[PDB]
Amino acid sequence: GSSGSSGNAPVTKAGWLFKQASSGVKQWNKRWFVLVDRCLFYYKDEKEESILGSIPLLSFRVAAVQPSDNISRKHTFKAEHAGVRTYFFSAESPEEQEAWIQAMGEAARVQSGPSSG
Repeated sequence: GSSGSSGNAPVTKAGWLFKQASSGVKQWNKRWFVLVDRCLFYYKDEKEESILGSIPLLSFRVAAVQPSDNISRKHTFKAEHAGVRTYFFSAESPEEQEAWIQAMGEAARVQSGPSSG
């Protein structure tokens, strides 16, 4: 195994994802998301003009949503730190949802680490 530290890091994953209305009417709005190193950014569009908001992916819990989360959408997942905040994302396709849960999930999970079974 070998590592490599370089100035700017390449993109991990980028695609259109819907984020529950943080302060709306239980609605879903589309937004450009670009998974990064142990982090997840998003912009108004794929144009990547200016970063609107960022989401920390440290020790987070990313996985398929639950039936108790009042989520009436196929291929949807939730990401919460178990106290901080509970984010939600709906993938237009099933093949994507999974990909994400693992993409943004791994960056949040830590192998060979304590407090983990």
